[PDB]
Amino acid sequence: ATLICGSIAYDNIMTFEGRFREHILPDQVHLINLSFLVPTMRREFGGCAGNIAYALNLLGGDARMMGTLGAVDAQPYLDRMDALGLSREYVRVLPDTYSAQAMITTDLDNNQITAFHPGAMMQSHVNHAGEAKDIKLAIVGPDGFQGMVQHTEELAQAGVPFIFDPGQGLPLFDGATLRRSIELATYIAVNDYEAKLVCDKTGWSEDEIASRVQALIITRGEHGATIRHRDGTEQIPAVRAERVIDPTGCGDAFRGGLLYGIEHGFDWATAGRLASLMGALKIAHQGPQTYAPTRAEIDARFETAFGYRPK
Amino acid sequence: ATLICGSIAYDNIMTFEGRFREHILPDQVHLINLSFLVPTMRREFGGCAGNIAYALNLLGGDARMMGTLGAVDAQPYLDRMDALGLSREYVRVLPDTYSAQAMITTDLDNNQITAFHPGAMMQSHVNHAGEAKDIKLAIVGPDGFQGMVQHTEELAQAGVPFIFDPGQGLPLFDGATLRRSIELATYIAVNDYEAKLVCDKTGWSEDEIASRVQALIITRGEHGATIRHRDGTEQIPAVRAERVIDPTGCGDAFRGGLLYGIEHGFDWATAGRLASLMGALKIAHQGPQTYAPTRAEIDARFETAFGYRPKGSKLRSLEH
Ligand SMILES: Nc1ncnc2c1ncn2[C@@H]1O[C@H](COP(=O)(O)OP(=O)(O)O)[C@@H](O)[C@H]1O
Ligand SMILES: Nc1ncnc2c1ncn2[C@@H]1O[C@H](COP(=O)(O)OP(=O)(O)O)[C@@H](O)[C@H]1O
Ligand SMILES: NC(=O)c1ncn([C@@H]2O[C@H](CO)[C@@H](O)[C@H]2O)c1O
Ligand SMILES: NC(=O)c1ncn([C@@H]2O[C@H](CO)[C@@H](O)[C@H]2O)c1O
Ligand code: NA
Ligand code: NA
Repeated sequence: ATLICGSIAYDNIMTFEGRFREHILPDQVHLINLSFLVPTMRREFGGCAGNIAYALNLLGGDARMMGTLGAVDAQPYLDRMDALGLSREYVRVLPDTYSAQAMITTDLDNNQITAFHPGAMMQSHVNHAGEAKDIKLAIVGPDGFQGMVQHTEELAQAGVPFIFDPGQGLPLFDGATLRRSIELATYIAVNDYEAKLVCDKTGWSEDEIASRVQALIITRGEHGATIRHRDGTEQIPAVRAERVIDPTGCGDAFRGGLLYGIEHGFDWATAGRLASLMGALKIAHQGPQTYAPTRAEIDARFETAFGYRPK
Repeated sequence: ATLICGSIAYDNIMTFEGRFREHILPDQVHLINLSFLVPTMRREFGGCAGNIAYALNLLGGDARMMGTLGAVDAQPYLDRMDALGLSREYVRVLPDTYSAQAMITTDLDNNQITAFHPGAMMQSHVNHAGEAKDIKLAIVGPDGFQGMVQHTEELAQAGVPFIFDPGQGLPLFDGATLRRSIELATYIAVNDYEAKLVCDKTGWSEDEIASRVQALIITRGEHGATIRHRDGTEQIPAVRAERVIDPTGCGDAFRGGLLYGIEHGFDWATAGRLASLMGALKIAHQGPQTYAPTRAEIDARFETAFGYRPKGSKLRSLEH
């Protein structure tokens, strides 16, 4: 199975149908004022572990989410996991606690400015990755700080290959803790903005990071992604989206495709392309888990986009 | 009585403790990513009409809010208006509807990115400003677009002097409706970002806008403001804030002080300084309306900041 460690959250996403870049005026005192009209609030199922597991499950992989929810309002998510066939083995529900909630203000370029209400996520460390069983691959995504570090240490001690995915949790790390996490990790995945923040906080160049992992995966929105190794790089093209509606969750859809490819022994070019396709499927729908292709549809779309079938 | 036309809303304010300028990376495909901790969601009383009226009410003015609320969740705001002595005369409540809700992300530089769910605000044009009685002064601020345009037409035709504050409503305007609104307006009040957008959309220079109103007022955050009128330009200083907690609503607090000064025949220098003071008292507290200086405290702080007592002139004051 693949262990997916990270936040499990309800999202309130406000997507500007536009680009904040077109609205910044650095020569004025105020850089940006923008008010945009949105529809009625829809609470979405989200969280990085929710999102990555949803994607891996769409592909037919065996996704085991490890994260904490709050008993006050966990039930709709637990019912959804059961409906989707997502194991709740490592989903811990904490009495008298609220689930994490994200208020995400964003645009069509995935410039997410998020106000996060952590709730139960603050106690995510009560789950220990070292207590999970029969795990062949893992990811450690944004979560409570203690939990992220503890998951990294326990997976490394067991020798389980894992992607370190610090994402929104990057502020929680200092240089020394970030360096150690990258030394421990088998792979690191970040978007291009976060990759710059990781280089600044560690002091390492991208080449130096690539000397300390099997792969440094940097996603670049509409421009695709790069997969960097100590001895070469794969450029992964984007798939043209059917429509660009909401990029929130694109990286997590991408990580679920990547995880499936690594588990199934795809080469990096092919694992990266599957990941890219999942990101393009996601962006065509509002909310991180609204896209719902069947496995047959994903296979067809991969052939259409890339001119071959994986293996 | 001063008619305050604009949104009436509940605000959810998410304060980034920093400056967006320090986190923009234009060379990346993602310009900015932030994720910051916030406490439990708490709705604050907001909307431009609520904020401006609250400021005018703190000064002892007679503020008449004109706007729409939704019955499902209007009651806390109605009860608050009653507690404060704000007339509900022109506050219309729509059945089976939610009130406007703003989800506002701020930084410390007073940058705002707001997702706005209009709710009852979509029907703001059901109130007609030209029908309000014995109004001596008005402001038209951000609101449902049809309401904003309608209020401007009606106030101009009734001959009521009014400030035009397109504010966050600017995206809804085109050049033609924006130029028309400015032609009709007695004064325009904007922050500098908005002032740039007005010049861009109208095709007018600040000079050209200034020629079509009695005063063009441009606020510049902690740098203060300018008031351009017939005879000159007032450079209005900021008042040093006791602390900076939340800039949301600083321009509205400023507009309340400006409206009080215009009503009472303050000179522009003095009306501007009162407005500037209200902006500073507001930023020291979370929410657009939680600052609650007594009227004596306002006068004492004006004296400390500026060295004189803020007074007006009956001859220059407004009558209905
Ligand atoms: N506009 C887009 N068109 C097509 N695919 C996209 C687009 N935006 C993102 N994707 C796919 O999703 C991946 C992850 O998106 P990105 O925005 O980099 O991630 P994150 O969500 O972590 O910021 C991209 O590498 C790309 O494959
Ligand atoms: N940091 C500050 N310190 C002191 N006064 C401030 C500060 N920020 C704003 N103000 C006062 O509030 C007024 C309006 O703020 P501004 O940010 O221009 O408006 P808006 O809220 O409309 O964007 C300023 O002209 C100033 O008088
Ligand atoms: N941990 C954090 O600070 C954080 N901020 C946003 N998120 C989640 O990030 C996902 C988007 O990639 C959303 O579903 C959110 O719930 C987070 O986990
Ligand atoms: N009309 C709009 O698009 C809009 N956007 C924000 N606001 C209000 O603007 C006030 C701050 O000036 C807040 O209290 C918000 O309710 C608005 O009225
Ligand atoms: Na490593
Ligand atoms: Na005019």
